[PDB]
Amino acid sequence: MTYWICITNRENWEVIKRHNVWGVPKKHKNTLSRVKPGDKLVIYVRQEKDKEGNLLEPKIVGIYEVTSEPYVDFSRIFKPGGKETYPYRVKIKPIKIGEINFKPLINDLKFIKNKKRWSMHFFGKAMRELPEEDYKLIEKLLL
Repeated sequence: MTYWICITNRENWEVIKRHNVWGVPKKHKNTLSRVKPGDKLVIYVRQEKDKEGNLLEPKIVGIYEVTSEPYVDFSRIFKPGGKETYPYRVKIKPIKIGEINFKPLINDLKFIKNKKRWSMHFFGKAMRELPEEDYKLIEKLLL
């Protein structure tokens, strides 16, 4: 199987949790075409800020397992000035739900070569593969 880290935000994480669906835009459809049942997904929410202006640092909020083959569905379950529906999807099921800050893990993460400019490894990506080592590290801290 393959391990993945999916990049979303807090508003969408709620939808993901309620609908058991992971979706991506057309640009990233090729990456999704590689996803298979049994693959594991690490859910990551990017850095944001509440309505009061306070900074909400990035963090991992859960681990899911893929249960379906990739398919297309334009239903409007997600929330984006744009109207992205994230039509390319795979069904999923939760394995573990809990949050841990992401930054403290940067140094120990293999897939992150450039620690100073780690954003480089997330830039313009919906999801990316995770070496097994990285997954296990995250799985433990999330048990």
